[PDB]
This record gives sequence, C-alpha cells and structure tokens, in this order.
Amino acid sequence: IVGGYTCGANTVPYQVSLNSGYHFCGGSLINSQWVVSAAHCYKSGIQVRLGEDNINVVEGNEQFISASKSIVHPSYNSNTLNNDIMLIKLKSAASLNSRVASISLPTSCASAGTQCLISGWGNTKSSGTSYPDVLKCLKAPILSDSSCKSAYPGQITSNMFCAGYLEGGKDSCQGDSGGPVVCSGKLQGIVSWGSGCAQKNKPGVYTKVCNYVSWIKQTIASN
Ligand SMILES: NCc1cccc2c1OCCCO2
Ligand SMILES: [Ca+2]
Repeated sequence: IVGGYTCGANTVPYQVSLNSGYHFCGGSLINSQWVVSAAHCYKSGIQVRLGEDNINVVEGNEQFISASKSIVHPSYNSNTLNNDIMLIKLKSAASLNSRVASISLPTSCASAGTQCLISGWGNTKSSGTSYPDVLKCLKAPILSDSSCKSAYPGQITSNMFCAGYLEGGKDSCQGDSGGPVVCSGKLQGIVSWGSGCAQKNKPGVYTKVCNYVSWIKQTIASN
C-alpha cells in the first residue's frame, strides 16, 4: 500500500497472508475453512497465515494452516486478468476469534464513490521498493466505471472496478495482490492489477467480487 497508514495489529481480522516460504499475496477469510484471493496469486503449496500483524515476527495470535485445495475461476484469463479470483480451502478450520474473523460477501455491487478499506503487506513506495513488516491500510473510494475505463482503455471488463485517487499518491501495490477491498462491511474487491502504483490517472484495478457470489457459494458448498 502506497500512501496509506499502519492499520494497527489485528484491526483487519479477515486479512490473511499467503506464504510459500515468504509472503507473496494477500487474501480474505470468508468462513472458517475458505479464503478468497486473486487467481494470479495461484501457486501449489500455499500456507495461509491468519491473525498476522508483523509478518516477520511471531506475536502470538497467528494461525498457520496449509491449503488443501486451490480453485481458480473457470474463466480466469491470465492474458487480460479477467476473472482474477480464486478460492483456497484450509486443511483444517481456522479458530475464529477477535483477531481471526470472516468478512461477509456482497449482495449487489457497490456504487461509485462508496468508501472502502484496502489492506496488505505490499510495496509502500510509488518509485522505489520498500516492504513493510506490519499490515498497512488505505481508505479509497470506488471510482466511476467511466473514469476507470478512461484510465485503462480497452482493458477494463465488467468483472473489474477501479478504486483510489486519480491524482495519485494513494494506491495498492505489488505484494498487496489478492487482498481485500471492503466497503460497507462487504468484500467488494480483490487486489488485482494496475499500471505502477499511485501514478496520476492510473488507479488500482480490483476484481468485482459481487459478480462472483453465486460461483463462490456453489463452489464452497460442493467442495
Ligand atoms: N497499483 C495497483 C497494483 C496492485 C497490485 C499489484 C500491482 C499494482 O500496480 C501495478 C504495479 C504493481 O503491481
Ligand atoms: Ca507475525
């Protein structure tokens, strides 16, 4: 997250870190046995780390649980990042508590200008690299579909939305991928892609989770 703040330990209790020997993407806990992340985050051998704040120090509220299965959306297209969503099942259920909590799925898509919270352990530099050890947060509004599609002509699909600041400064960035965009208590977005971070007229692009609720519920219920 560029231009954001330190969240505060366990303040975003549905944020998980996906680890494969190191942090590589975020995700969101949607019930005790399932996480939703970006399909572009797929790899074999994922460990889900829940209850993290500093991802480099055991602080005493973590749960580390290996994935038993990954399910990439059936229409994920890695060339265009259309349908950039995946499901991850945990080998054993997470222990739900104040610091390890699920985030509700949306029932309709959210309006332009709705305020959202975006979080993750990604790069905090818009030019340069610096990775934070503690979870960072950003409040960002959903941008109109028209200003999203003007920002990235030819590349925004009905399954994507932009959130951020056209002026720049304040955006998600590398290593935030797969993590949550929560709006009015609902998981509305998954960190997906963009052009650099925090550049003028290049806001973050997010997987539009409201389009996927039936797939998410049917897939979980069948697996
Ligand atoms: N700024 C949105 C954004 C979000 C996640 C990863 C990114 C990214 O920007 C593209 C360059 C870094 O990869
Ligand atoms: Ca930790």
